[PDB]
Amino acid sequence: KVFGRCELAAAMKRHGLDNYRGYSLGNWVCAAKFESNFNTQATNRNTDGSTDYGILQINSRWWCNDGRTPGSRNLCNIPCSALLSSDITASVNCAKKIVSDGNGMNAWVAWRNRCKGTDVQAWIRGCRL
Ligand SMILES: [Cl-]
Ligand code: NI
Repeated sequence: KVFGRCELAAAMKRHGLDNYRGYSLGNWVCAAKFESNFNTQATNRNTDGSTDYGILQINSRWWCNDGRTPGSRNLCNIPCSALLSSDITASVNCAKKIVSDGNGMNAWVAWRNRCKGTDVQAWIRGCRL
């Protein structure tokens, strides 16, 4: 599924991401835009052999099992394919674990490089939330 900006903002809010660990909703929408272009089916292979999955590009080395990443820890206890669903629940639940892991949203390279320190609440402007 390819979400619209406001549609995704609303779904993320309903799943409790607004101000989760102090990160306002715009941060999450911005991260999703630059990680996946709002596409739940996005996948990208990394140089180390792991793969990133879904709207928030969650990595198979640590967070989910894709059956081809040796030494995967599968900390979210889910197959990576679950992160590609039109229903973002599994992605949100896993992301909550990631952002609680110490480095906050810096875990997402696109967030650090393209969202951090910008006016992220532009991402939710005009939305009926
Ligand atoms: Cl933080
Ligand atoms: Ni990545």
